[PDB]
Amino acid sequence: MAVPPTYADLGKSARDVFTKGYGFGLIKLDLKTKSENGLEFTSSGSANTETTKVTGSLETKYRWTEYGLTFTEKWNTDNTLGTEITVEDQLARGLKLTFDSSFSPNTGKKNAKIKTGYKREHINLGCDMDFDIAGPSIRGALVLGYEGWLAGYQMNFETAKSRVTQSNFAVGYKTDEFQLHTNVNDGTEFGGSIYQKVNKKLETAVNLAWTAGNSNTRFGIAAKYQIDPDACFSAKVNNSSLIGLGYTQTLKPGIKLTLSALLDGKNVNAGGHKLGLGLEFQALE
Ligand SMILES: NC(=O)C1=CN([C@@H]2O[C@H](COP(=O)(O)OP(=O)(O)OC[C@H]3O[C@@H](n4cnc5c(N)ncnc54)[C@H](O)[C@@H]3O)[C@@H](O)[C@H]2O)C=CC1
Repeated sequence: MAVPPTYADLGKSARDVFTKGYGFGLIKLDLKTKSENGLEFTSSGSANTETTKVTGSLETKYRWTEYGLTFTEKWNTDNTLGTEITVEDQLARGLKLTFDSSFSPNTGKKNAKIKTGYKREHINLGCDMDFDIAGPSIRGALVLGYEGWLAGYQMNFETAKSRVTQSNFAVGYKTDEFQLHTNVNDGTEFGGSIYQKVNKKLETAVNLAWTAGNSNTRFGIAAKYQIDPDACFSAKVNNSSLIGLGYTQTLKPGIKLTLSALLDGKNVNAGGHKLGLGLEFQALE
């Protein structure tokens, strides 16, 4: 109702299609369920059939009061276990406090991190600080919002030293029927994305990145085509003459099936084709 998502509108649609599902021939699974009772069940994990590579994770979240109290816990059965709590200032509207803590199984290593930021209807900025044992690091992320213009800046300051450890920048541009999302990884990595939707049922997306220092440029094109039902067919391609295809269609009333396939014409004929399966969605009534 107040202070809409600006950081998420930096390039979610672009990165969503740009991040080609890693087709390792395995099966992914993800189900999220939230209710107005403070109880939130979040399950995320993957399983490899071709090879013995299956790992599942369980995350417990809580949702109390619309925009009041939120808790996020991430515990892995095989991986590391950790939890986090988020509280929204009642009197100090806009003040958001999130405290997370990581813990290793049968290790004793405990990591504490505190995140404090403020969200304004005009702009949303937040500062996070991760406390480590070998060297604590700070992660700051500030997003600016403008009528039609969007901006986002996120970088981490190197506590162990007197300088920044990592710098990330991203620009968001919203237009009538045009959407442009740019993003650069530090002063050494710079890239951009351009999404154009056609009048008809044809969506177009573009994403490319360039590594400063060398003349190596990488670009990719991905489009989406809706058939009619709950099944949509998407296509993608890499500058390396790579043929990509992703089919997203819902199966059951709560879970969606996502298919991905990558064919590298570089040796796809004298080699093989890549396939990736993964189901993601939310469990509701
Ligand atoms: N159209 C395409 O994208 C195609 C891709 N491919 C293959 O995909 C492979 C690359 O897969 P990736 O490693 O995933 O490229 P990738 O590693 O660049 O995917 C991650 C990218 O997401 C960006 N990003 C933006 N916001 C993010 C966020 N909030 N969280 C995480 N990441 C965020 C990161 O800057 C990063 O560049 C290429 O080798 C190419 O052969 C294949 C065919 C076409």
